[PDB]
Formats: sequence, structure tokens, C-alpha cells
Amino acid sequence: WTATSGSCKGRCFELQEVGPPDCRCDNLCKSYSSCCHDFDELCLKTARGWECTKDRCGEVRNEENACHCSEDCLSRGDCCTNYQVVCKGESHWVDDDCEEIKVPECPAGFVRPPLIIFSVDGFRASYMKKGSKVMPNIEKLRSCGTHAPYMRPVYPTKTFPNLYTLATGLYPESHGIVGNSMYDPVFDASFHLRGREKFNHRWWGGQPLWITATKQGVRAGTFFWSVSIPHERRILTILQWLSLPDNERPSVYAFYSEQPDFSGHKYGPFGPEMTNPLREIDKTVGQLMDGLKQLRLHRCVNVIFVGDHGMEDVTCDRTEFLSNYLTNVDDITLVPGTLGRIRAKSINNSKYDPKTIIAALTCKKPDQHFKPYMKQHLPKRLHYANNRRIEDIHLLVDRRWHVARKPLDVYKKCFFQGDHGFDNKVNSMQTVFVGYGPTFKYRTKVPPFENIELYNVMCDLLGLKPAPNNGTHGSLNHLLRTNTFRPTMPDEVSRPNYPGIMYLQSEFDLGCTCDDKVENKLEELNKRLHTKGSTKERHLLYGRPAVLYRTSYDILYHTDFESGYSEIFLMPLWTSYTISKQAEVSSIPEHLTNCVRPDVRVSPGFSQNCLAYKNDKQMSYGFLFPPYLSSSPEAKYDAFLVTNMVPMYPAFKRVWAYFQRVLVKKYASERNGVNVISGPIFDYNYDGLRDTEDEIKQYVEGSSIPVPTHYYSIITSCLDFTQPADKCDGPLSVSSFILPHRPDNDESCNSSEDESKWVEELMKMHTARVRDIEHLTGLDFYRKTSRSYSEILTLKTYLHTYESEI
Ligand SMILES: *[C@@H]1O[C@H](CO)[C@@H](O[C@@H]2O[C@H](CO)[C@@H](O[C@@H]3O[C@H](CO[C@H]4O[C@H](CO)[C@@H](O)[C@H](O[C@H]5O[C@H](CO)[C@@H](O)[C@H](O)[C@@H]5O[C@H]5O[C@H](CO)[C@@H](O)[C@H](O)[C@@H]5O)[C@@H]4O)[C@@H](O)[C@H](O[C@H]4O[C@H](CO)[C@@H](O)[C@H](O)[C@@H]4O[C@H]4O[C@H](CO)[C@@H](O)[C@H](O)[C@@H]4O)[C@@H]3O)[C@H](O)[C@H]2NC(C)=O)[C@H](O)[C@H]1NC(C)=O
Ligand SMILES: CCCc1nnnn1-c1cc(C(=O)NCc2cnc(C)cn2)cc(-c2ccc(C)cc2F)c1
Ligand SMILES: [Ca+2]
Ligand SMILES: [Ca+2]
Ligand SMILES: [Cl-]
Ligand code: NA
Ligand SMILES: [Zn+2]
Repeated sequence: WTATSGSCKGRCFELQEVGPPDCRCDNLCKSYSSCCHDFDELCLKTARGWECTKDRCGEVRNEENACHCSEDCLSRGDCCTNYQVVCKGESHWVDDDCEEIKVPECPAGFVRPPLIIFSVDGFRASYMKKGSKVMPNIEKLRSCGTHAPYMRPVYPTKTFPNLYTLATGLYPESHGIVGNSMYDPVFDASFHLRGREKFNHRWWGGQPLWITATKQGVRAGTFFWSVSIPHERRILTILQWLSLPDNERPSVYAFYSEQPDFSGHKYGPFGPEMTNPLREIDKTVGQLMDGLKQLRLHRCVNVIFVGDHGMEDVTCDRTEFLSNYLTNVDDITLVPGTLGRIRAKSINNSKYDPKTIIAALTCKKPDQHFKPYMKQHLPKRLHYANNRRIEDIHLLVDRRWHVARKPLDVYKKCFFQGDHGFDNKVNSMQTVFVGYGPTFKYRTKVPPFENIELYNVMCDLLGLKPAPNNGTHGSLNHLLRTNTFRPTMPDEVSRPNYPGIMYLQSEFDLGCTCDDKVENKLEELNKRLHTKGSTKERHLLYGRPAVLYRTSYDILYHTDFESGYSEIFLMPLWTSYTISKQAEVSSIPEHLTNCVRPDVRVSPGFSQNCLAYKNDKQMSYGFLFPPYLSSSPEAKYDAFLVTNMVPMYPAFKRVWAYFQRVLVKKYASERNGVNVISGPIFDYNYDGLRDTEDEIKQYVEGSSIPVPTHYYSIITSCLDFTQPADKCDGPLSVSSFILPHRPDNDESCNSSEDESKWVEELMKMHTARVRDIEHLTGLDFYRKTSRSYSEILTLKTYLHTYESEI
């Protein structure tokens, strides 16, 4: 209950929320049906519109007008944004030549340049080029400031997950806003777009920028505007707040536009009706920039123009219905649309079984437009699993499509022509970033980056210490003229051992055999050199990875490859090798088909054994350094060492063998040599972080050999592909993947066909950042290069998406 019978006089859009429930005049009051009776009257004035006209110039203040053209309006901070232009012969900001802002040019009493966030809903990245004719203010921001060709949203590419990711630097799985709708089984509560539960704070985890600011003594404008508050009034309020006294004035502000998303849903991303919302957004930027110029703040504030996600062409007739696949349709709850999430309709039903639901949805129709996953089998790049609000069963929906439960759900809920929510690597989902101001660079294009990175930068812009988040702090230093964050490399926690030959063959009882007893100071001094690391400069190009946790491991050197071998998990944590453009693929000789060789540098007690693989009828094994790529017949023997062996399902060996036999050589040919680092990943609790030994849920039968949940590879070459990978003088180029180590190839519907038809496609789906592999392994890569560390951080955050040109 609010006894809403006080007044908003002199309190319009007050920055602090009041008790006793006086009645409120802040930004949230409308949402809480708690505004004072006179809120609309005093705070939402509209009389005379939003622009000065020639005849209003020098008028007598009339407090009824929405904005003012009177002589005293500058001191009051409440002129119409075009005042100086119409009344004082000034030019519009957009008409001025742009001039580098080398230092902040701020009025006295400004302790730091303010940050103004101009956020636009559904602003697809290609609008920057495609609508450029109708968006002159935005186009000047972009060409004069710093801009990316696009910015990558988080999954799902919905509004609340993305706005809150922008606010926190966290993946939705960590901040808790994992969709536009959610059920939290612990709370036993539901969250929806329409309604009041969404206002309960218990949904909103992490620490958003306004809270980070406030806790550190930096005041923030409100990050909420009621839908009904017109855009002109939002801008005038921000401009009013900027005229507050030094002790009261916020340092960070947010504007938000519901457009172009709103029209995009109705007309599609490029409907002819879309021109007008883009014009109107541009005009709103113009009003802000004219207003800032009037306050002499246009060379003082940093402005960020930023979208939450893009927009795709989606119509009613492109809907897949679960009723065409499932017989038990009424025993499930589907969260529907551009993603699907399935759970049991009732928990008092023990006849509900996720595995049969998955099986009924798997590759059932030739052109099927969604793919079911258990959430832990989703591509690791999505970081979409570690939250009780994400249902175990998930549907990734093809771009341009919807999934729904039953047809009645679609015609008794074509209206819409656009939607978003799809995989965050989809081109149509990409959004925008432009930074303009004294702290951003001048006329600079930066590479595309992920929106999880912005929180750190916004904290940098405000001199704040960021809360713990998923950005990689320093990876966006190249956006900034000053205020950069000088990251330092993490310290190695475990140093390796360098074992020499310490064991005789007969000490090993591994049930392994090799036809290798086929026999010289030429070739014997040579092999000794290789075992001591003579070729290591060739196969370990960027230094050994650092181990960032406490463990026991050995460096093992070989002619063709180097490895960091874990005595704890009984296999390498990483294996490193370089394949030049000129390298030759050979086959595994017949007599060596089943060969596994004891490693006389490593104890029987810290080795795998062959018997375990014989006994385990499900599990086979593969090698990290591929025998196919051995440099000579004698070097090939190194590849069959038990210390190069890893557990692999036969279904997965089809994927791996094709990667190692065909694709590595193809990349070496295309990129002029590649360095490859490969290894296992263990993430049984699907938190995106390296498992400790006590977290492993599966072992090779009858052994302590842990089964990986994934296999990674990091493939590095020279960005200037005229230089070979092993002799690169400049920036690097990387692509990586994290493949799920699965006992079936159910994920790939074409898997009965030859590997040339489906494997590369699977690998593309499971593309990853080096940074994702760093979290999953506790390793730190690229420690010894000739590059600056900020540049390496940017490289570690790169994702090769395989989408065509935006
Ligand atoms: C992306 O970046 C983020 C941010 O850095 C990374 O997430 C962090 O990861 C840490 C390691 O997993 C994690 O640390 C744990 O936190 C526990 C205390 O957490 C509370 O306090 C913090 C700080 O204020 C707060 O942010 C947390 O918020 C979470 O939970 C609330 C309420 O549920 C939500 O509102 C919020 O959205 C958030 O949820 C998310 O995280 C939780 C896990 O915390 C998930 O369950 C959710 O799904 C969701 O993703 C909390 O309010 C602390 O208790 C933990 O300590 C245990 O383990 C340590 C090991 O060092 C041990 O020393 C302790 O003794 C303790 O063990 C005991 O508890 C065990 C489990 O109950 C039990 O088994 C034992 O027997 C013991 O009793 C731990 O320190 C940190 O909370 C999150 N932070 C955030 C914001 O999510 C994330 O990893 C990054 N992602 C990637 C891919 O890199
Ligand atoms: C709908 C109005 C949305 C809205 N209006 N003005 N700002 N604003 C907004 C909200 C958010 C958010 O995440 N808010 C949480 C929330 C949202 N809704 C409820 C009910 C409870 N809590 C984030 C932003 C944001 C944009 C860009 C960047 C770089 C950083 C940001 F932080 C903006
Ligand atoms: Ca077996
Ligand atoms: Ca884990
Ligand atoms: Cl959703
Ligand atoms: Na298949
Ligand atoms: Zn939308």
C-alpha cells in the first residue's frame, strides 16, 4: 500500500528512492503504482513540444512548457536541445567537422568525464551500413569515434539476458537471467516479461555497473525508463541531471530505446517500415549531442552507442511443433520460440524420462529445424548450463524458425515478421558498438568482440574496480586512448619435472605390446638430443603453457612434439606440435596398428595400461600427437608411447582421426604451417571450469584413468600468412575448438556418411576461444611471444565463427 498523497514538486525524477512512502517521483514509481498524484502534471509536461522555434526565443519562462527557450534556461539546465541553434545562431553537432578530442574539455568541477550509455534494443549490426543514409548523427559518432564492425551478444540473444550481461560482465548462467521467461525450482517461483515477480531482486545476481559505481562513491543516473516516458523527456532528464551541483551530479547515465526492436518484430529486420524508427533514433542522438554541446560537454563526456542483439526474419509458417514428434506432448512444459527449454509438466510423475524425449526429437525429419541437447552437451562457447533455471533439455533452433508445443499455441496465443534469441554466432543476431569521447580513440576501427567485455571497460572509464566477471580485463585496451588496464600474466603455480630415462621395459606390466624390437652414434646421439629438447623451439612456439593450479606433471620432449604429462590424471594436460606447409601425411604401418609402448621416463604406477581398454567394452583410445604426422618412420615410434594415449569412444575416434589425418594438413596448407596444442578437458559439473580429481564421474573400467568430457585443440599461425607459422615476426591468427567426447554421433544427423560430409561441420559448431579452454584446463597459453600482453588477451578472446561476411 502506498498512500500516494504527497507531491512531486521540485522532485521530478529524483535520484534516490524515498521512505516514508511520501509517494515516489523516481524512475521506478510508475512500475510500482506508487507515483505522487501530480507526477504526470509536473514531471511529464509536453506543452509546446520539444523544439524551440524563432518566435519562442527570449520568451518569458512559462513553467508549463516541456522545455524552455527563455534567456535563463541554460542556468536552469532545461532549454530545448535545439535552443542555441534556433535562438543563438549555433550549428547542430552533426554539422560540425569532427576534431580529435585529445583531452577531456570539461567545465570546472567535473572530477572525471561522465559516461553516457545510449542503448538501443534490436539494433542489428548491419543497420550501421544499411541505414547510414538516414542516420547522420550515429554515422558521425561511428566514423569519428571508435567502432567495431559488430559486437557479439550472449546466448540467448534475448533482451533481458543481454542487457544484464552488459550491466555485469557475466554470462547469463552466472547472473541468473537465462531467458525472457524462467522457473526457479528452489524459489518455486516464475519470472516473466509481463508482471511483478521480475521486480523481485532474487532473480538478479552479480553486481551491475550502477551498484559497482555507488559502492565506490560514484553516483549513477537511473537505469530504468518506463515505456510511456517519451524519448525526448528521457534525454531532457539526463541533461538536467548533468546540470546538478558537483556533489549531486551522477557520473554514469543510461538512455534506452525500445526501437528498433519493437518495429522489427512487426515488420522484420529490413521491412520498409524500419526506415522511420531508425530516423527517429538518430534524431534522439542528435538531441543528446546538441544538448551536450549547449552545456559545453560534447568534448567532455564519453558516449557509448550499444545494442543488446539483432533481429532475424521469422514468420508463423516457420514453426516446428513438438506434437509432430512426441506422443506424450501433454506431460511436458515447453519454453517456446527461438529456443526451446523442456521440463516435466509435473514432478510427481516418475514415468517422465528425458532420454526418450531426446531420442524422439533426434534427427526425425529430413529438414528438421531444431536440434535437441542435454544442456551439458551444448557447445561450450554458449556457456549455457550451470544454472538451476536452465532446463536439462534444450533445443537449439535454426535461424529463421520457431519451435512450439502444439499448433493451438501458435494461432490461439501471422502477426510477427521478426524475432531474435538464436545462437549468438548467427550474423543476424550481431549488434553494434561505438565509443565516442576523450577516453576513446579517434577514427579507429577495432575487431568484433563480445559484450561480456564491456563491463570492465565501463569500470575503467569511471575509475572503478570491476566486480569479478567473465570479461578478460585488458582485452579491450585497444579501444582506449587512456585509462587502460595494465594486466600482468598470472604466476605459474606448479613447476614441471623433467624426467630422464628411469625405468627398464620389464618393470612395466601394462598388457601393451609393440612390434618395435627392430634395430650407431649418428642416429643415437641424435635421438638423445630430441629427448632432451633439441627440437623444442620448433614445436613449442609460444612457450610452454603455465599450470595455474597445484599438481604434479612432467615435461616430455620428442622429435615431433612436446607434452606436459599429468601424473594425477595419467595423460597429457597439453601436447604441442608444429606442422609446416611442406609436411607429409603418412599412414600407420600395418605392423604398428595396435602398438602401445611403455615410456621409460614415467613410472608404471603413473602410466595408463592396455588391459583396462581391452576390458572396457565401451572405451577405446586415441593419441594426442597424431602418428599420421610423424616426421620419419623412426620418429613415428614416439607417437605410440603410452604417455601420448588418451581414452576415446569409438564414435569419437571417427571425429578425431579425421581431424588429425585430414584437417590438420589442410590447415597447414591454407595457413602456411600451423602450431597445434591439443588436450583433454574434464568438466563433469558443466561449470565451464577445470574439474578437480574428486569431481570425475567416469573412469576407464577397472582403472584410475579418468574419461575426458571434451577434447580441445588450439591452432595458431601467422596473421601475415606469407610468413610460415614457425618464423612469424608479427601478430598471430588462432582458431580453437572444444569437441564433446560423446559415445555416439547422434548430434550429427549425417554421421552414417563419410567424415568429409559431417566432421568439419561438427567442429565449426564447437568453435571456442582460447580463453574458454584456459578456464576448462587451468592452463595459461602464449606466455612467450614477441607481442604485447593486451594484444595476446585480445587473441585469447577471439572466436572463429565461420559465418560469412556481415
Ligand atoms: C564467470 O565469472 C563469475 C564471477 O567470477 C564466476 O562465478 C563465480 O565462480 C566461483 C566458483 O564457482 C563462485 O565461488 C563460489 O561462491 C560461493 C558463494 O557465492 C555467493 O556469494 C557470491 C559473492 O557475493 C555471489 O556472487 C554468489 O551468487 C551466486 O548465487 C546466488 C544465489 O544462488 C545468485 O543470485 C547468483 O546469480 C550466483 O549464482 C551463480 O553461481 C552459483 C555458485 O555460487 C551457481 O550455483 C548458480 O548456478 C549461478 O551460476 C553467491 O551468492 C561459495 O560458497 C563457494 O564456496 C564453496 O567452494 C569453495 C571452493 O573454493 C570452498 O572453499 C567452500 O568451502 C565452499 O564449499 C562449500 O559449498 C559447496 C557447495 O554448496 C559444498 O559442496 C561444500 O561441501 C562446502 O560446504 C564458491 O566460492 C562464485 O560464487 C561465482 N560468482 C558468480 C557471480 O556467479 C564464473 O565461474 C565465471 N565463469 C566462467 C566460465 O569462467
Ligand atoms: C527496460 C528498461 C531497460 C533500461 N532503461 N534504461 N536503462 N536500461 C538498462 C537496463 C539494464 C538492466 O539490465 N536492468 C536490470 C533490470 C531490468 N528490468 C528489471 C525489471 C529489473 N532489473 C541494462 C542496461 C545497460 C545497457 C547498456 C550497457 C552498456 C549497460 C547496461 F547496464 C540498461
Ligand atoms: Ca575397449
Ligand atoms: Ca567443472
Ligand atoms: Cl526465453
Ligand atoms: Na548420427
Ligand atoms: Zn525483441
